[PDB]
Amino acid sequence: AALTRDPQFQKLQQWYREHRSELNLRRLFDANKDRFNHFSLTLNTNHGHILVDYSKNLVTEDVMRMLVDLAKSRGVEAARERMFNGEKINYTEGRAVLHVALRNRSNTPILVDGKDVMPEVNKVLDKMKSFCQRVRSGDWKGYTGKTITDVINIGIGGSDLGPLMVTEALKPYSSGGPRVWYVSNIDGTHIAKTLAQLNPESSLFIIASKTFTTQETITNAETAKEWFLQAAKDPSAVAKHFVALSTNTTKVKEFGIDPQNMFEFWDWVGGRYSLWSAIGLSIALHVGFDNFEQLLSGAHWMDQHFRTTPLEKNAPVLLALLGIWYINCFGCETHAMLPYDQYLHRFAAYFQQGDMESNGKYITKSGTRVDHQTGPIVWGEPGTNGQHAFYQLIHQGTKMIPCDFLIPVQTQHPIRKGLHHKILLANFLAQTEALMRGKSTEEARKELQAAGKSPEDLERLLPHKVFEGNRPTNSIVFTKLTPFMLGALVAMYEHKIFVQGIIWDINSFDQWGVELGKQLAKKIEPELDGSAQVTSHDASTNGLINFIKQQREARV
Amino acid sequence: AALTRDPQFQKLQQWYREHRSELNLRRLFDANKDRFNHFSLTLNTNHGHILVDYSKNLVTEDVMRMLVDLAKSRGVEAARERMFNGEKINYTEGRAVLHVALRNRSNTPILVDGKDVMPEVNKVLDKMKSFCQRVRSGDWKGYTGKTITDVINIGIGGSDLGPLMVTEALKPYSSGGPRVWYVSNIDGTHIAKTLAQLNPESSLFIIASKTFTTQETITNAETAKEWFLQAAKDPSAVAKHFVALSTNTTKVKEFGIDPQNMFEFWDWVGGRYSLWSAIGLSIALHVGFDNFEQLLSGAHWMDQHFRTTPLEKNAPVLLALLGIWYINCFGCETHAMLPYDQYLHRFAAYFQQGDMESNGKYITKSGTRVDHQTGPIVWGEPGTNGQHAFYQLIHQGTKMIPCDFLIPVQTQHPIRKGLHHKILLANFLAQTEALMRGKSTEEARKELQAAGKSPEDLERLLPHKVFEGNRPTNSIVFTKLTPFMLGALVAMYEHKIFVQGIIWDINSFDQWGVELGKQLAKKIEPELDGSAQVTSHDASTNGLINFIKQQREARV
Ligand SMILES: NCCNC(=O)[C@@H](O)[C@H](O)[C@H](O)COP(=O)(O)O
Ligand SMILES: O=C(O)[C@@H](O)[C@H](O)[C@H](O)COP(=O)(O)O
Repeated sequence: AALTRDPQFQKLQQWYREHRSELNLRRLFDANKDRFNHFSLTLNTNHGHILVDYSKNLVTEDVMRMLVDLAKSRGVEAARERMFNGEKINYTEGRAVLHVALRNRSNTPILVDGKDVMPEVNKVLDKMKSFCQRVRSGDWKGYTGKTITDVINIGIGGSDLGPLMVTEALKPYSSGGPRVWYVSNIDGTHIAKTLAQLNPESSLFIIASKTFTTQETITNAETAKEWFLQAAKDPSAVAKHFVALSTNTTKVKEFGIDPQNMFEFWDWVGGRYSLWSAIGLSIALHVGFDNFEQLLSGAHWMDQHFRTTPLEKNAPVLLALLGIWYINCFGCETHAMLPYDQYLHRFAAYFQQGDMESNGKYITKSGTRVDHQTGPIVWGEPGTNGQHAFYQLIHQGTKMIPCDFLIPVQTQHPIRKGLHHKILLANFLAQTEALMRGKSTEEARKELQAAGKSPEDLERLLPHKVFEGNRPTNSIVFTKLTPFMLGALVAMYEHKIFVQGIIWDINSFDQWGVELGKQLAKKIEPELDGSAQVTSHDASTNGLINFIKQQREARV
Repeated sequence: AALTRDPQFQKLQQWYREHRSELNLRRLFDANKDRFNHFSLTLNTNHGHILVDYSKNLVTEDVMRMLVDLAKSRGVEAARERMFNGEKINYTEGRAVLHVALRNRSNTPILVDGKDVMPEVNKVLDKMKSFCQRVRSGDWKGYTGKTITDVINIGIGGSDLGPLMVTEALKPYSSGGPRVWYVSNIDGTHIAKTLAQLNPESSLFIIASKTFTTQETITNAETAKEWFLQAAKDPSAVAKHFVALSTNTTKVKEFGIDPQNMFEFWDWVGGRYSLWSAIGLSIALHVGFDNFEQLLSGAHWMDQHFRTTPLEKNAPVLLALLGIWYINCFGCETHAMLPYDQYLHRFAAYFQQGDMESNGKYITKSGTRVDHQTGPIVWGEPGTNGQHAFYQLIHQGTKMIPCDFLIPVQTQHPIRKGLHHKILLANFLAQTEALMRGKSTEEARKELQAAGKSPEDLERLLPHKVFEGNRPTNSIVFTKLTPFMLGALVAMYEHKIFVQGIIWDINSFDQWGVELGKQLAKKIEPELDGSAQVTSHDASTNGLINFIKQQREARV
């Protein structure tokens, strides 16, 4: 791989191997009095501030210098320009990568195959706006002439997780919008338990699918259509209760959806970057097109910040480089995203798709296998809940986990005169601090003595109450979680992923594993029907199928 | 540490270092025709079957022999007996570990301080049963004489995640039960968005807290009580709408809860093992006490299976030992739990608490630091959704992740004459297979040629569509996800965790980490009030607080 061959990478690996033991957070904070100032970024978006405090990380002045040097050496700025200019950086599929275009509020031209994509981008948005205004008011009526109370998105993966996470995150902005439902799994539970709660007279179905061929989405869409027509009995009513979000015009019309009920997007819109496109119609229906514009505007601000800011002060760039430092030097397999916000319960899950589906690769731009670590395993749950659970392994486990702590300063619900948010903020701060400093053998001994413990019981219990500390955190604090701020935060991580993949020399925009998954369950599918034994596969698969066939009619 | 010193452990490490390259799944399955039979367990509970297919793992006959040898050498059977007999195996806190007692349907005596715990266990269950029957029918009325339509659990961690996961998993058994709500986070969003949907005339609040001191739970409980009394105006009505689940009798009465509205449990009931106790009152209210009995009965079956089965055929034992093999030899930081069931969406999250809060340790039984890896990072999301996302890093990443695939044979919703479940089953099977076999350079070349690709475009795209394979899976197939089967499945993993912690010589039942978290916020809490700058902490913490104080009075 090209990365292991790089001179700045080898310089960074050499420093790490020599000065690893001298990287102590408690020792560094009382050495450099202005460490916070030297290792933090204040971003003013004019719609809220973002503090990216990376001072609780295992870096000095020299380490950040070398990491910035690697970004230049791997050609991050050049690669960035190729993306924003509309060049075909998704080489494996022969596609541009333009999620940035979907939110380009400046309307500055972006050229794909000598043609500006912007007029078509803005046209779909206009169609979205009109549709939303029509549905949300009551202008768009059902087959019985009833106003839409329920919006149902049928889609999986990128055609699901984006709008799900965003509608959950921006829930208090959904006043006077219809309820949103998200059917994704093939599991009949998902579609069945949903339809049992809906009335077909006042329900709108959205068939979110880029290809419009995906088994899960199409099957779920056909079931809903069958469920709807069982009560309506009129094929003409489908044009009132069904809309599609796709690139494939032929497949949409073939399904039975009116060609004027289709909201287009393009192949340079990857699934895990599609919420910004027509895929976000469910978001725009829930919180309104105004808030959806604000969402795109926030992302736009972050795109502009990423493109114009020097690398040493660039937010997604610095976050990405801290990642490289822990993955390719410290050996960290994981990266934890811990939002101190209940609206952001699906945030960690969204970037579990976003990051892992992008940087979960092993083949370079040339075609050679990598001889270094690529993308991490991304996971997390909102605070404070995690403190009472997995934080135990973070504080006292045997594995290093770099964490991203995130929190709005202002809460959507300032109940009890701000008492709940005050505790939430206090906990946010205290936890990052505790991970940094810890509790020594002497500090634990003094605490046990004041409470009341005998020298025989105290000494046995002593090492168990000791916290080694020296665990790295990023503290990302923002003014308020508004549509705009969420847009900026999502886009920040989008480019964080992008920068990492460029350094690793991998394609962050192909998905050959998920492409494989869409073909696999066609070989096994016919072999499940009947009661006859299967031997066409390996010993494991065969045995599994025969067990399934056996247990199929068993009374329990 | 005692583990690294063990002779069987060193024998296993030596085999791994010599015969790592000879462990190829494709090579093994066409060598041993009956590999499935040699590496799988069929368990008949008489309330459904469980197939634990561990044949897709990187083990031979010799490896399983050595792993069983390590279990004996570390004294797993002896330690097991100490737990079930009521001995104080939670040495650090001086407590027994008896979640197994809470579900002991045989009623065989278990002695703690020379006294049988069973009569007190069964007494709380009787009180639970009566209360449930009273509430679910309509016998227990509100302050306005209205029947309870809404049940709200206020608790965090172990006082939350168990009942949440179980009520979500057993949702189709909740017919004629009240709706269940789960408030956990201190974040005022959680409590506020809930109360906005409830009517205080028909709402029952459950204050789930072992200690009854926890800041999150108590604050959330006080807010709900204040919200209730704002509409009721009578302190006597609190005895009609508020109940407590605790060990502390004094704290419950102090809060204002009637002493006859308390459902007791004990200190040998750890939070992450408390769903079985009075903590599961929300479960019993939702699906009924009969189904809650079935849940405990299923766990009981699994406890009995764990206690009586020889180690080489024991389910939690084998699953635990495969974990040790990947963590302490292969170096795997993570373990993925992937249920192919939409009712089990919180299953992976529950064991993220269960496993990580138990085995996230670094100090032995003696007090010495470990010189080996302990518990993994546990994560996952339900199938098939994951296939379109993070499975990319599982199939083509640079990190080894052992996966547990789980699926019921029978579905709660067999819609479209079983079409949805057929696809779900097909996908379950095809994915575990693909991870095992993969796709070679020649297999990928032949597929691209049949579709239609030029020799110049085909060769550039070829290495990117190649799957190395040789990725381990466990396929756990069960007849149906019923209250009983869920109980067995949860208990299976409970003991899996237990066996692992015994081999590592750590205390799987202490939680210094979470106990630290409950004290940390006290120092920062008063320093947040006002607009004055803070300098009492380190540079990072100080800067963070001053940013918060600044953005407090911004308007967006
Ligand atoms: N087995 C321990 C599991 N993990 C925990 O102890 C915490 O999550 C515990 O459940 C919560 O902190 C709740 O505390 P309380 O129940 O009010 O005393
Ligand atoms: O990340 C992805 O690309 C996947 O999650 C896809 O979004 C998913 O396969 C949906 O299918 P499509 O959008 O192609 O209809």
